[PDB]
Amino acid sequence: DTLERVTEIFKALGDYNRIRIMELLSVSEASVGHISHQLNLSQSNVSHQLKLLKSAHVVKAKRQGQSMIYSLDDIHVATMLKQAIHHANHPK
Amino acid sequence: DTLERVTEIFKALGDYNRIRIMELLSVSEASVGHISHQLNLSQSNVSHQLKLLKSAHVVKAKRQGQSMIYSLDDIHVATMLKQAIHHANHPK
Ligand SMILES: [Cl-]
Ligand SMILES: [Cl-]
Ligand SMILES: [Zn+2]
Ligand SMILES: [Zn+2]
Ligand SMILES: [Zn+2]
Ligand SMILES: [Zn+2]
Repeated sequence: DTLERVTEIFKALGDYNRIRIMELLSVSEASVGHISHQLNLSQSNVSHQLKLLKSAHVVKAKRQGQSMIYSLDDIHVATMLKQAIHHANHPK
Repeated sequence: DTLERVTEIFKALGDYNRIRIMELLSVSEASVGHISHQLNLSQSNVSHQLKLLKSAHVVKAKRQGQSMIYSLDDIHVATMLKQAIHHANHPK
């Protein structure tokens, strides 16, 4: 089950726009409106992707005022992404 | 391009058997024969998955005697996987 859950985590990340969303969130937590604005994605699209990411426990949301603010779920997720980005960058 | 490459990395990991292969390799570097034996996967299957993993630079291979020995590409990959496994395990 552990490895099946890990599989689900990686499957959730296997998408360019979701990676763009994750990366933006690694810079700062954000509302849907802000994510859409920053990434030139529609709010309906962003909401759909976040639902998917949230189901896979890679992003979380908290309520500020009456708005949901999204962030990477926790440090493990942040570390996974930062290490992956770095890995993609260095010479092979 | 960086984020497209990261996308390709995560897409490569989005599979249960490939995760099982990665996890085994995190324990110890291994030949195809050994991976197949340990995971109850066929050698032809294992070879196919490794080609895919290698193309995505998540595993590497070195020659010992006249056999190829596979390992996780490097520490970033190891860290990504270990942090993901841990994330999957802890309470949500
Ligand atoms: Cl869009
Ligand atoms: Cl098989
Ligand atoms: Zn922890
Ligand atoms: Zn690396
Ligand atoms: Zn490094
Ligand atoms: Zn975690």
